[PDB]
This record gives sequence, structure tokens and C-alpha cells, in this order.
Amino acid sequence: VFRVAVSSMISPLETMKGYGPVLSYIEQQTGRKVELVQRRTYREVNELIRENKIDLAFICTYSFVEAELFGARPVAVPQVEGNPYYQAVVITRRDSGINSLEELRNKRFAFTDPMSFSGHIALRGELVKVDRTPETFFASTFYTYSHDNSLRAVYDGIVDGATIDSLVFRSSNILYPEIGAALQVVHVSPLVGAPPVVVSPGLSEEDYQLIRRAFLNMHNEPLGKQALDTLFIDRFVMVNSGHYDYIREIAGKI
Repeated sequence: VFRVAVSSMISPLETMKGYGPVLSYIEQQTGRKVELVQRRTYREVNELIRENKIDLAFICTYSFVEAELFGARPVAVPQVEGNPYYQAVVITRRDSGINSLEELRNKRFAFTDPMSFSGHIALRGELVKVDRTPETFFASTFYTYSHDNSLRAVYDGIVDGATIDSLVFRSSNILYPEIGAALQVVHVSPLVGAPPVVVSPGLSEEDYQLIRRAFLNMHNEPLGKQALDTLFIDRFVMVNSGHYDYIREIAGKI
């Protein structure tokens, strides 16, 4: 059995963003039955990696900075439009009159996960530049544990702004154009490496190279092309650990 972790509340069987085809692709290329190990939080997935209780994990860029240090091996990173990188985007409603990050002072704000770069840490980094924290900058904050629920909260006026994954913003705009069309990007983070795929510290060199071959060749296999459509990405390319140095920089400055 091949244990694959995700930090996501999206079902693999979801009509719109169901990533079941990714699991089917891994089954075909490994010859192993895939077991999905789904958790709400990044912390839970990183603990499973630390304790060598899974084989393969889809983790966030901040999670990767920690996971690298307890021996998680990088497999691949998604590429969209030639770019294996992404950024945090700060989103408001176009009709809000809130047109910049400064205009979100004393407003209600949404984060995703305490360990999310694009959903939390990137914005903590922007506020260091004006010598503030979220707690002293915004009227209130909240963790949604969902980029899509953060988007829906901005759309509904529940919060005035949210920080989300540039790639989820892109995929949301394709699937749910009604949410996006009402929304504007008022601020963006610096560029960082895209969320990487890793294998556990314990997986064999044989199995690693097999999984690395499978991800880097996914765009060449018909079932792989189907899996890339469910993930809204062009292909997987090799990880460059240097592409997460901005996150290591912010981390050092809490």
C-alpha cells in the first residue's frame, strides 16, 4: 500500500476539483494500491512526514522549509505557464472601496492555515515592512483552512480581505468565474517556489526515483494529462530548494 497525504478538505471525488485521477496515475506508475491520508491542517501532514507514516505528500512551501530539515525528499513542483513559482495575492471585492493593503488597516481579514505561506506567512512578512503584526494591523483575523472558503468569505462580505494562493485564485476563476469577477488583487507577495511534492524520509532510493520519474513524466502519459487537468497545472518539474529562500528569510524574522 502507498500512503499519499494531502492537507485539503477537498474530496478526491469532488465534481469540480476532485484529484482522484492523480491517485489513479500514482497507482498505474507505482503498481501499488494508493491510500489517501487526508488532513485539515498542514501541521498534521508534517507530523506524518516527520514520523515516516506516509510515503508521498503534497505540502505547502512553508511546510516544505520545515519538512526538508527532517529529511523529506523533494519529488517535483507544479509548473503553470512556464513558471514553477507562485505568490500570495491579497483579494478584496471590487465594490468594497478597499483598493490596497494599507486600506485593510482595521478591517476583517481571512487567513487559511497558520503554516500556509500564501494563506498566512507571506502577509505576516508584508506587515514586518510597516512594523506591524496582523493582530495590531487588522480589526480581526480568522483561519478558514481553505483558499476557496477565504475567497467565498471576501465574496460574501464576511471579511474585507483575504490572502490566498495565486494558483487557487487562477483555478477558482476558471471553475467559479462569479466569485472571481467581483474580486480584485490589491497586493502580491514576492515570488516563491510552487507547493512541492515530497516523499517520506524512509522511502527507498529505488521507490524515490520511480515516483520522481512518474511526476516529471506525468505530462507525457494520458492518465497523467487527465491528473494535470484536475490540478489545473501544465506539468511537474524538478524542485529548486533555493526558490524557498524568501520563506526562510521571513521565518528567521517570525
